[PDB]
Amino acid sequence: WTATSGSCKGRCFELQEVGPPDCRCDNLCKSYSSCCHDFDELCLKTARGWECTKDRCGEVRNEENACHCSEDCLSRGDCCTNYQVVCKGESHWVDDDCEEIKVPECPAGFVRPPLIIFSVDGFRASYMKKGSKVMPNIEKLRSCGTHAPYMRPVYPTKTFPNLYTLATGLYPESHGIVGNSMYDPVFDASFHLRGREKFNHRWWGGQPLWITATKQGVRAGTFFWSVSIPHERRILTILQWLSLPDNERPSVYAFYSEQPDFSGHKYGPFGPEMTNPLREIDKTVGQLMDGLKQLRLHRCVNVIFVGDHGMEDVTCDRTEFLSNYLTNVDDITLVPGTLGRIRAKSINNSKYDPKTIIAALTCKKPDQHFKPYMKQHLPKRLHYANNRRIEDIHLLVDRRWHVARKPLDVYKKCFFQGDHGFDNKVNSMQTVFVGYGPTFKYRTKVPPFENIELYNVMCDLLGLKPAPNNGTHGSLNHLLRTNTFRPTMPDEVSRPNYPGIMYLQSEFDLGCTCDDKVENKLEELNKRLHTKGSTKERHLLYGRPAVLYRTSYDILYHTDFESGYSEIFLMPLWTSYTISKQAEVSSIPEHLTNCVRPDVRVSPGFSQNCLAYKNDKQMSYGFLFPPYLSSSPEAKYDAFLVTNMVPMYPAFKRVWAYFQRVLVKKYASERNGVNVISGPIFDYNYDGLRDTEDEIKQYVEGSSIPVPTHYYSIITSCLDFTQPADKCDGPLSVSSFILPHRPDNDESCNSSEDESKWVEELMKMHTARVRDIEHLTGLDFYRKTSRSYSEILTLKTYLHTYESE
Ligand SMILES: *[C@@H]1O[C@H](CO)[C@@H](O[C@@H]2O[C@H](CO)[C@@H](O[C@@H]3O[C@H](CO[C@H]4O[C@H](CO)[C@@H](O)[C@H](O[C@H]5O[C@H](CO)[C@@H](O)[C@H](O)[C@@H]5O[C@H]5O[C@H](CO)[C@@H](O)[C@H](O)[C@@H]5O)[C@@H]4O)[C@@H](O)[C@H](O[C@H]4O[C@H](CO)[C@@H](O)[C@H](O)[C@@H]4O[C@H]4O[C@H](CO)[C@@H](O)[C@H](O)[C@@H]4O)[C@@H]3O)[C@H](O)[C@H]2NC(C)=O)[C@H](O)[C@H]1NC(C)=O
Ligand SMILES: Cc1nnn(Cc2cc(C(F)(F)F)ccc2CCC(=O)N2CCC(S(=O)(=O)c3ccc(S(N)(=O)=O)cc3F)CC2)n1
Ligand SMILES: [Ca+2]
Ligand SMILES: [K+]
Ligand code: NA
Ligand SMILES: [Zn+2]
Repeated sequence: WTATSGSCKGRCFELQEVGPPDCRCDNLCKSYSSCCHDFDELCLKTARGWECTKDRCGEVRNEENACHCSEDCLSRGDCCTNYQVVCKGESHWVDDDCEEIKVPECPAGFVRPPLIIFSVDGFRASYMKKGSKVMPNIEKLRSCGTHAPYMRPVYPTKTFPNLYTLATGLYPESHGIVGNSMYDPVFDASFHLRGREKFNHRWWGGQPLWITATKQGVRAGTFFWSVSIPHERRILTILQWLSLPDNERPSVYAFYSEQPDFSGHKYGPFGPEMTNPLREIDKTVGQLMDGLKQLRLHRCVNVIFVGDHGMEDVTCDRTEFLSNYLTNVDDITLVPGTLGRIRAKSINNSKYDPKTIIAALTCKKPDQHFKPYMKQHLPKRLHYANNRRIEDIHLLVDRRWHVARKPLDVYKKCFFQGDHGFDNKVNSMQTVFVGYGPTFKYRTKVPPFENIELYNVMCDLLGLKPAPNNGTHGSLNHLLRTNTFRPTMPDEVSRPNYPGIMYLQSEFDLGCTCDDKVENKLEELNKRLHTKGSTKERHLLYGRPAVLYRTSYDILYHTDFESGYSEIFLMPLWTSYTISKQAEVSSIPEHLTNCVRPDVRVSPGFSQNCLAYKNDKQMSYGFLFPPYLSSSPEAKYDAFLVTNMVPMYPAFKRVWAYFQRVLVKKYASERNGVNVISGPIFDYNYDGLRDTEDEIKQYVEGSSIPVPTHYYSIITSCLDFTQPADKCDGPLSVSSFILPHRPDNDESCNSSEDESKWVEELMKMHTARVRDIEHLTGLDFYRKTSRSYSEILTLKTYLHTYESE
């Protein structure tokens, strides 16, 4: 109930939202059909348009007017944004040659520079280039401020998950808003774009920026706007609040535009009709900048211009239908469109089996424009599994395509020419970021970065402590003039043992054979030092990784590689080695094919054994340091140590071998040496975090050898490729992957062909940031470099996407 007979006199766009049944006057009141009778008259004034004209100068204040040209207006805060241009001989902000803003130039009474966040739905990153002639104010911001060529959204690339990620620094699995549509099985509640359930606070986790400020004594303007409040009014309100007294005036503000998203759905991202909506958005930016200039705040306030996702060409005729794959199509519910989520239509139906459904959806047509996944098998970079609102079955759809349940759904709900929601690495989904103001750099380009990082920077700009989040705080210090956050490296929890030779060959009862009994004081000392770490400086370029949990491990030195061996997990947590540009691949010799040698530094009881691999008909093994790349035939024996052995399904061995035997050498040629650090990952509960001993769901038949869910590699080299990896003076260059450790290759539709026609494509799909790998392993890399720690953090968050420019 709304007893809508209160008034809105003196309450227009109130910041404290009042309780039912008192009628409201806030910027969300319309949305909830709850405004006071008089809200349109008193708060949605439109008389005389939005611009002063010569005749209006010095007029008599008339309260019915939308915005004022009377003399008194500036103090009251309610001038038309163009008043001084028209009435007082001044220039538009856009026509002034831009000047460095070395310090905040604010009125007295201002305790910090305020932040204004100007967010625009569906503002594709290529619009900054392709629409620059029609967008002069945004063009000024970008070139005079700090800007990235693009900003990476989160998956799925939809409006709600992305705006709430910007607000929280959380992945959608962690903040709760995993779609524009959602079913929560715990509540038995659905969440939709239309309707009222999206207003319940039980959907919205984390701590968004506005609460973070409020909780820490910093006042926030309300971020949300009802769709019917025109843009010119939203701007006027923000300029009004900025004119408020020091103890009431908010320090943070948000503007939202529904364009260009709304039109690009109708006409496609580059439709000829899209020029006008870009013209309007720019003009809205110009009004704001002229307004701030009038209040002498244009060189005080930090402005952020950011989008939520981009936009792709998609039409009705490019729709895949589950009805052409499944006989049983009426027993499933599908969340459709540019992604696919499948659950049982009725949970009473016990015949429902996701495994059978995935099978019926797996490489059935030659050019299939979607791929089905158990959510735990989705690329770990999407971070889209750990939430009960994400259905066990997922369809990643090809860019440009839709999935629907049946034809009737597409022609009984062609209209749309553009859509979004695809994989967050697709170019057409990339969006924008510009920062402008005293706390941001001048005329600076920054590399591409993820929107999960912004929450922290917005806290840094307002002097707030961030709530815990998925940002890596300090990875974006290179955007800022000052207020940088200066983090320290996490302290190492477990320190490594360095075991020597303590065990005799005959103590080991492994079932492991090896034809190695092939016997001097030059070479006997030579290889002891190798076993003491004389080549570590060759293979451990950036320090050893710190283990940030409590565990028991040993550092093992060898000629060609170094490893940190886990006594709890009976295999390495990490293995480091350097291949130079000049290096050679050799075969495995025949005397060694199925050879495994005991490691005399590591007890039998902390070692794997070949008999378990023999007895496990499903499982086989591989090596982390590839025997293929050993330096010399004496050194190749070291690669066959039981402590370099890991469990590998045969299916995945085709992948591993291809990477180990072909790709590493290629990268070493292309990049002028590479450092490589590889290991296993265990994420049986798909939280993207390192599993403990007791979360491991699978061991090799009849042993304590745990089975990885994935395998990672971090490939590092010099950014200036003229210097080789082992001798690099400047910034570094990295690419990493987290490959799923799967018993078949159903994920790769060309997998019956030669590995050169599919493996490199699989790796690309499972590209990763070093920081993803850190969370999953409980390690911290790049501890000892000449580089600054903020530059290392930036490097750690980097993702190699394999998309063209
Ligand atoms: C991305 O960044 C985020 C932000 O930090 C990371 O997420 C965190 O991960 C932490 C570790 O997994 C997790 O810490 C846990 O907190 C539990 C209490 O949580 C409540 O309070 C916090 C703080 O205010 C709040 O933020 C939480 O909000 C979650 O839940 C609500 C549901 O109402 C959602 O609205 C909200 O979106 C959020 O959901 C998300 O997180 C939860 C996990 O907490 C997921 O389940 C959801 O799917 C979703 O992703 C909560 O309201 C606390 O219970 C945990 O402690 C258990 O385990 C420890 C082991 O050390 C043990 O000591 C405790 O006793 C306890 O176990 C007991 O309870 C168990 C269940 O009954 C039982 O199994 C045991 O036997 C015991 O009885 C734990 O400390 C933290 O909450 C989340 N935060 C968020 C916001 O998600 C995320 O990891 C980052 N991602 C990456 C890749 O790095
Ligand atoms: C979604 C979402 N998540 N966070 N935002 C705010 C936002 C953030 C950031 C930015 F960039 F800074 F983070 C910038 C800008 C915004 C404003 C977004 C906006 O104005 N709209 C239109 C109205 C819809 S709504 O009507 O569906 C709606 C949803 C939730 C809530 S609640 N329960 O949390 O109060 C009430 C509500 F009215 C949401 C999108 N929107
Ligand atoms: Ca885990
Ligand atoms: K086997
Ligand atoms: Na296949
Ligand atoms: Zn949209």
